[PDB]
Amino acid sequence: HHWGYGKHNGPEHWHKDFPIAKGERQSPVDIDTHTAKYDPSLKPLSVSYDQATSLRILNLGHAFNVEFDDSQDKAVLKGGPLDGTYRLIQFHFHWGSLDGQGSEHTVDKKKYAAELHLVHWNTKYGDFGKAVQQPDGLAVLGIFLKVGSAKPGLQKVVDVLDSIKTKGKSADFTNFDPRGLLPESLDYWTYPGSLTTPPLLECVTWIVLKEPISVSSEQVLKFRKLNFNGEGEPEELMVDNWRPAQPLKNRQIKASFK
Ligand SMILES: [Zn+2]
Repeated sequence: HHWGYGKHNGPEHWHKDFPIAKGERQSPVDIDTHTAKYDPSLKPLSVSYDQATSLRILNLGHAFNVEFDDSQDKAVLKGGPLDGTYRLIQFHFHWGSLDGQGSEHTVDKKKYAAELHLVHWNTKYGDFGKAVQQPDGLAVLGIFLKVGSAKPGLQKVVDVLDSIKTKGKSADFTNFDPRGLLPESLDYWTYPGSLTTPPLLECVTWIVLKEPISVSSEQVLKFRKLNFNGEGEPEELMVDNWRPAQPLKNRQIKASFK
C-alpha cells in the first residue's frame, strides 16, 4: 500500500506520508504569461545530446522511464538559468485519460494532453542520489504535448510499450535519440520547484518550453494502454498520472522571451 493517482491514494493524500507536499516550492504550477517576467540576463539553453546513450525503458508503476548512461558527460544541459553541467539521467511522461488533460504545468490555466520531463542532475554533486538533496541539484526540461500531427521521433517509444505493459517490466532500449522530441524553438520559462512525484523534494530548477510538440491521437492512445498494476493483478489503466497545480507562493516565474 503506497502512493498513486487513484481516489484513495492520489495527490491529495500524499501529504500524510510526505509532509513536504505542502512546502514552499512545490511543483507543478500554473504559468501566468502576463505575470511572468522577461529576464534579459537569461542565457540561451545549451542542449548537447549528440552523444546520448539510452539503455532501457521501464514501467515503474506510475509512469515509464527511458534511462540513459550518466557515467560521463554524454548528454548534458547547460546555460539558461543554470550554473554548471547537468547530465540527462532519464525522461518520462504524464498524460490523461482524455485529450483535454494530462499535463502537470498549465499555461494560463490551459491543460495539454501530456507533458514530457527530461531529468538532469548537477555533476558537481557526483550522483543523482546526492543531487536530490540540494536546492540546485536537478534541472528538469518540460515539454508540452498537444494532439495533432504524429511525431516521427516518438514512434520508437510508442512501439515498445506493449513489451512493458505492467509494473516491473523492462526492455532494452538502445540508440534512441532524444533530440527527436524537441520543438523548433527553445524559448522557455523557468522557476524554482520540486519533483512532482514523491518524495517531492524541492531540488529542481524547472525549464518549461513555450512551444508544444504535436503527437497523433494514435500515439497518445497507446500510452493509455499501459497498466499501473503488475502482471497477475487486476487491471488498472495507466492514465491521469499528473499532479494538479500547486500554490506559487513566494516565487517568480521568469521568461527568456518577450
Ligand atoms: Zn515528471
